[PDB]
Amino acid sequence: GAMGKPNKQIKNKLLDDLKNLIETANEDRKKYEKKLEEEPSNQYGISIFKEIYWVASYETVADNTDRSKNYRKFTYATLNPINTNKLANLSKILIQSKQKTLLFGTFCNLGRTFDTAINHLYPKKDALDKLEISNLEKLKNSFEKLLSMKSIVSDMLNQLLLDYQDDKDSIKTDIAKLESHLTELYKQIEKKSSQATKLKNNILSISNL
Ligand SMILES: *SC[C@H](NC(=O)CC[C@H](N)C(=O)O)C(=O)NCC(=O)O
Repeated sequence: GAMGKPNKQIKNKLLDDLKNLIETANEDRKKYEKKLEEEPSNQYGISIFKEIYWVASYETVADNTDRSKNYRKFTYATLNPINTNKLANLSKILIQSKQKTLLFGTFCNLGRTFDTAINHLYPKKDALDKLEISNLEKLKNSFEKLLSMKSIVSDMLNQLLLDYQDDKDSIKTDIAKLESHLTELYKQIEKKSSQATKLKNNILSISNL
C-alpha cells in the first residue's frame, strides 16, 4: 500500500547529483589549469594584468610569480567558458572600467572560491555517504548554487561582448554609457562573488571529511 513517502533513495539521488556536480566542476578546473599551463606570452591579450599591482609593490599580476600565476588562473576559472580568442576584445572593453582593479579582483576571488570548493570535494567524492542526509542536502545545494554563480558571471561577461558588438544602449559609441554600464556590471559581479564566499564556507563547514 498505502501512499508511502523513502530515505535511502532520497540519499542516493543527492549522492549521485553530488558526484556529477563534482565531476563537472573538476573538468572545469582541469580546463583552467590547462589554460594557465598553456598561457601565451601575451596572456591571451589580457593586457589589464600588466596594469594591476600587488599592494605595495611594482610586481604586476602579469609577472611570473606563484601569487601572480594563481591570480591569473583564478581569473581564467571565471572567464573559462568564453572562447579564448575573444579575451583580447573583453580586455579592450574592460580597460575603460573605472573599477578594473576591483573587477579583476572579483574575477580572481570567484575563481579561487570555486577552486577551493572543488579542491576540497574532489578527493571525497566517494566518502560523501558519511554525511548526515540533511547537511548532504545543504552541501549539494550550496555546491550547485556555487557552480551556478560562476556560470552566471561567465554569461554576463560573454554578454558584455555581444552588447558592445551591437551597441546595446549606445555603449559602443558613447563612452560615458559604457562606463556606467561597466560600473553596474561590477556591482553585480561583486555581489555574486560575496555570495560565492558564503556558499564556499557553507560547503567547508559541513563537509569535514
Ligand atoms: S583571488 C585571491 C587573492 N587576491 C584577491 O582576490 C584580491 C585581488 C585584488 N583585490 C584585485 O586585483 O582587485 C590572492 O591572490 N591571494 C593570494 C595571496 O598571496 O594572498
